[PDB]
Amino acid sequence: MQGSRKPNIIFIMADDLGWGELGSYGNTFNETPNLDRLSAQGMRFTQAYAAAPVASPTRASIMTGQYPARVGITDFLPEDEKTDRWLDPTKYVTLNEALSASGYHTGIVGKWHLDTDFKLNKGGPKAHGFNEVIGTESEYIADGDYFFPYSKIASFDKGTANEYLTDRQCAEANAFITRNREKPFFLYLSLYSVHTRLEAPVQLVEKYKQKFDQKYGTGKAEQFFGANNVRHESAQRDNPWLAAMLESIDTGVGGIMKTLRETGLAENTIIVFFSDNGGAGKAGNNAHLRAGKTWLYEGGIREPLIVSWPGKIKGNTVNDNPVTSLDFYPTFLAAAGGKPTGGRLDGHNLMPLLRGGRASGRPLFWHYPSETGKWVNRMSSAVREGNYKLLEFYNNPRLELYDLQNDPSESHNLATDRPAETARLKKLLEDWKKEVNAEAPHLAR
Amino acid sequence: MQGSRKPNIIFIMADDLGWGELGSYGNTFNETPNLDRLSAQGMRFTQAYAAAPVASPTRASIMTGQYPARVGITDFLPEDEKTDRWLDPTKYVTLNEALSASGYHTGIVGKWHLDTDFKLNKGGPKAHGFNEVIGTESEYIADGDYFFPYSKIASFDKGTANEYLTDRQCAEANAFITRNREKPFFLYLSLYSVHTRLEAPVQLVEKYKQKFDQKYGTGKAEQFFGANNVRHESAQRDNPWLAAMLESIDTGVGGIMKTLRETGLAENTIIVFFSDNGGAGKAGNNAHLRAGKTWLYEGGIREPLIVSWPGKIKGNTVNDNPVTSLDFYPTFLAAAGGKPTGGRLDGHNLMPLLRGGRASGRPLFWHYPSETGKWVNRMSSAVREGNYKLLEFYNNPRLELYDLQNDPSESHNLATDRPAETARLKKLLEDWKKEVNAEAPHLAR
Ligand SMILES: [Ca+2]
Ligand SMILES: [Ca+2]
Ligand SMILES: [Cl-]
Ligand SMILES: [Cl-]
Ligand code: NA
Ligand code: NA
Ligand code: NA
Ligand code: NA
Ligand code: NA
Ligand code: NA
Repeated sequence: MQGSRKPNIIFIMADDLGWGELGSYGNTFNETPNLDRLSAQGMRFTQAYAAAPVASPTRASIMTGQYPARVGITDFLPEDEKTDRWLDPTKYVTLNEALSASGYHTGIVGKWHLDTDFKLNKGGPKAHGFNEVIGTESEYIADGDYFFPYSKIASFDKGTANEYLTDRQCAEANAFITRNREKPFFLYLSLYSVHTRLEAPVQLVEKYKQKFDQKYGTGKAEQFFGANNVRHESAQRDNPWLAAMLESIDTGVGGIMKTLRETGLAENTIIVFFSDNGGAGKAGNNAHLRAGKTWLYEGGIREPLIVSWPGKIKGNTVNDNPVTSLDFYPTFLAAAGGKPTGGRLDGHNLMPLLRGGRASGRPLFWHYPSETGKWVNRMSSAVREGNYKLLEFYNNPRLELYDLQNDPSESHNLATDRPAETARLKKLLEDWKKEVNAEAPHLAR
Repeated sequence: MQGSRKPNIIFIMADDLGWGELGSYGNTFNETPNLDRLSAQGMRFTQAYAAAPVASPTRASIMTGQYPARVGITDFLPEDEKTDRWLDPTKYVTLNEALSASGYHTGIVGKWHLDTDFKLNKGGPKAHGFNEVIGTESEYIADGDYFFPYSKIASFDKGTANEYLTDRQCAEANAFITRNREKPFFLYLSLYSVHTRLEAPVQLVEKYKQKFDQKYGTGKAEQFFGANNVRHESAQRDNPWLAAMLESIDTGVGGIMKTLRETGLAENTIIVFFSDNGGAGKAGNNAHLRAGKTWLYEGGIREPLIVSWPGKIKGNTVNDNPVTSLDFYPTFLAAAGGKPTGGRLDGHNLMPLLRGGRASGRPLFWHYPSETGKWVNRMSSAVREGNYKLLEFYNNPRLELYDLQNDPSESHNLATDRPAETARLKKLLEDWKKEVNAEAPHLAR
């Protein structure tokens, strides 16, 4: 039946995918032709942030629209016996429920990581009200399992011989789109890829190993990524396993884009591609950015962000205004014609910015006390306002100030040379840490 | 040269050895004939405690004579990047320095676990003043390496093909005894065994596998401890790998006892055998005691304790008075004719008790906030006074009270039925936690 309907929202999030990985973000080794077509059909953000530098807190920021420091989940949820933390459906109106109240059918395909108690699982996605819960984790994901039968995903009881998980999750996405084509839907495609341990179909791995040898020389893939390298990790850039994993994601994104075109949903569907945190050490490519996952340096929090809404968002646009994972909740509620129902939202609606509007500066905040990883040298808090970023570190206590426009690699600390700017941002950070009751870092006495 | 000399002190400590493992503690599967001879030549303690339920804090209690909660090391030291904690030689007069000031030459053979920074290692045993430092760890021990070349022990640069670590450490003990026979010595024999991952010489493993099949039936060692069981762990009691590991320790203890007899040092040497914490889950045997390593239940803190001093300590005695790892510092200083030099000691000299004296009751305390393991259900504090033990748990907050004489397995909580005793011990525990500035547990908000 033809007639206007609220737009579908498809939120595709990769796990641990670095800012330097996509073709449109400058990578020449990986191949991401479908995501580069999505970029050509939409708006590419160069200064998009996860609200945390590890998995669970960024997922919490997306589902609650609140600072991870305010939620009290600032680090990943470990196995059940190592935490008492979980996201409680009675404490938050989650993004899926806000969209349900605005007329949407909701689904999650994949990773939740907001509850690691599987005995009761009172904070799993079904408990949060998702209408469809497809291949979510049934035990602690840990280093993962990417081939059927999926040891961490009991609910995928059926599958083909040696099926690859990214391919399964993308097929489930297309099927969800087809089953729900007559009504507004929200689909959270929460990929397990590219989380370690790296694993990809053999023929994709051999493709990128041959490409690596063409780039670096004969026998070099075997030299750096042979039998003896069990995790397929190294300090070497261009990771054939990551490239293979990313090709599977990219092909799956192409299948979703094709499904939208075939079902005649492409004109009335918003497609977002994002990542939950920065590239992982020894696996991921954060380009010139400093460090990666576990750090509040730019490499750990800067993420790929493509938003497409054909005919509403100008294609092949590049937006450098800073945005974060907190902004999806209000943006999607605006697209859905909904309004907050008393719940606090810590981000901002980007629909006016996506439509070509102007961006007012606002401060952005992070807090990483590393409650789970215990990474004492990474424990830090940060504020960005305009081009300046201030980090406070707790072990070796000190402030670091970067001008990210002139120093995007955070190689030249300005805190001593710009003491007034340092103090101005320090005051914003101190005030914010009070507002959110920021958890103290786990250090000695 | 003949003439009286202060007694030698040999402190032999197994890693993660359970109360239920030794022959003299009732085990009929393992074979510990040399340690059972040591028991027949000395005093066996049935109610001996580690001051903590994991490695580093108990080692801190021994070297400083202070409560782990007062030191601020109540959980194991993880890898360097996960901690800022270490034992500082400028904060404590350690037991080796107190004995050096009383005329002893000192040595450590083996595990330290009081500093995991190997870049500088300002808290390693050499920095603490040990005269000889033999085969201590040069990197984070983690799941260990028991065959030469020892991946965690660079300083054992020389060794025989496939040498086993327990055999090396016991040979180094005998050689240390022989080299220093003319003067008083303190030897800290800090074994890496029986820490997981379990590993023992093949012919010892096959001996205990055949013994397991005789006990349990044909093919049962292969059934429970075959190729498919990589860590050699199970819920099954009688672990052939643990039995093999313990035979190597026992044979080594016999070699030390023989070396003392041959060098004519046996009459003037105090030999202690102890363990740093309770048996490990799926590996160790804590007999009827509750739980094990990581818990403040009796299985995690009750340890084997044999003390021999021929002609001073009556042989084949059994002492049921409670004693802890805090008591070694004052006991050894009394044996050495030394006196504390301003340093606080939290235990008590047992020399009068070892000589046949009477034991006054005193309260004993534990604090386990699990700063490193993050084991939320194990987080607890405890006080024992007389036969009563009170535990306070922080997750699922509650008090548990046990009468350990009538309920040594801690199977019948009395806290509701004996409210006045519960309150009396609760007050001692609250006062103690204040005295030592007990670290709060790592829980949610
Ligand atoms: Ca992640
Ligand atoms: Ca231990
Ligand atoms: Cl537990
Ligand atoms: Cl680090
Ligand atoms: Na839990
Ligand atoms: Na809710
Ligand atoms: Na599998
Ligand atoms: Na460290
Ligand atoms: Na000292
Ligand atoms: Na080795």
